[PDB]
Amino acid sequence: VSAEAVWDHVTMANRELAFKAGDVIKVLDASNKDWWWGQIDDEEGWFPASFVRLWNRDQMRANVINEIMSTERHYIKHLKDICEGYLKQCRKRRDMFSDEQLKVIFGNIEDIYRFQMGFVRDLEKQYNNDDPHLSEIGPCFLEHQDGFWIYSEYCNNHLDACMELSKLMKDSRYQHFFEACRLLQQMIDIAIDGFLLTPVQKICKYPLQLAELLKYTAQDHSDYRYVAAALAVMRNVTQQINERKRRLENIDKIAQWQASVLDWEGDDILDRSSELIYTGEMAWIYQPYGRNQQRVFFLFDHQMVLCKKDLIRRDILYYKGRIDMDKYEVIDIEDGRDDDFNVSMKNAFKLHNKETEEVHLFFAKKLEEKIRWLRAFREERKMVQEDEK
Repeated sequence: VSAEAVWDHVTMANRELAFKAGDVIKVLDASNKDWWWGQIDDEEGWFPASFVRLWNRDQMRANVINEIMSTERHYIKHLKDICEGYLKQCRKRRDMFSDEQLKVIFGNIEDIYRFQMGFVRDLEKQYNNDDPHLSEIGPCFLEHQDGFWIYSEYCNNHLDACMELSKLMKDSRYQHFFEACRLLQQMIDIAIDGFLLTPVQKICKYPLQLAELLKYTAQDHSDYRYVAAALAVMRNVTQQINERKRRLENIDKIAQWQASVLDWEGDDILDRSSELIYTGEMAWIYQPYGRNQQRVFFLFDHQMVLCKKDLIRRDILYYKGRIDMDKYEVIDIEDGRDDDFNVSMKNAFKLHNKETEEVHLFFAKKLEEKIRWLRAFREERKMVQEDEK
């Protein structure tokens, strides 16, 4: 099998296979229901199946017309179950839930339901029972394009429904209550906070489902230019929703990571920074004639902290310092022999202070890594430029 990262899966640990939206991983084994081992070209690990999208020709398109019609009848039953079992009971229970609590945890979820019935209704009209592969559906998306914007208001306040859901879950009253409703509407053994997560999950699923329908769709197909037309529109609304969601998450995994680093000296990282750019293992000389230390480098926007692995507990990292990139420039050294300094070089570059005569030498192993790095530095500057600007 082969899937595609829908979203980044940032991880404070090295174990978890980390990746960016688009990275394609190869699935080896899927013993678990919601946990499978992924293999990448150089990286390897286990990823969350919930954060990824699975992948003659007419038969392939027809299959496409069917899964889509099915994932939506599925997604709607979820909405029905959510409002019928969860929202309808909370309102009745004026004694456990205020109007404020209800708006916070649910929101316009009901509003999205109304939208979905009619969007489902129009699609079922377009489906071709005789020859499923002729289903002209591209348009159905194109006429309901202005409705999908209600989702953005649901993504903004989603994390506020989780905080109020985690606060109520602590009480045994709300536990049994939430466990009681889940059993009445006949839902799987997934909680409430996970169901409230399906809408924020489908709006994204839409773009991939469409791309897949465009590969097995031919150009003369009366639907072709429409299938291509619906893909684009959605995409914008999905980016506008993310960029918010990708950026917001990357702040918890940082402070989370900083409390893991031993003997941390200095101000917290989020005081000046708020985004990590690139990390790896490189050899570095603090000053000319100095001793070579093997350290693991972390390149943030505005700064770069360096640490020292525990020799036996490889996952253990000691804090050994940090470099301010605002004052430093990245001199790209050429192989051969260095001037005192006075060492020999292979895949090395340099960091020169802007006002001082301060200099630091770095040594990667592969050329792939000196490139990735020198590209990582070009990235942290455009970001501070893009940020400050």
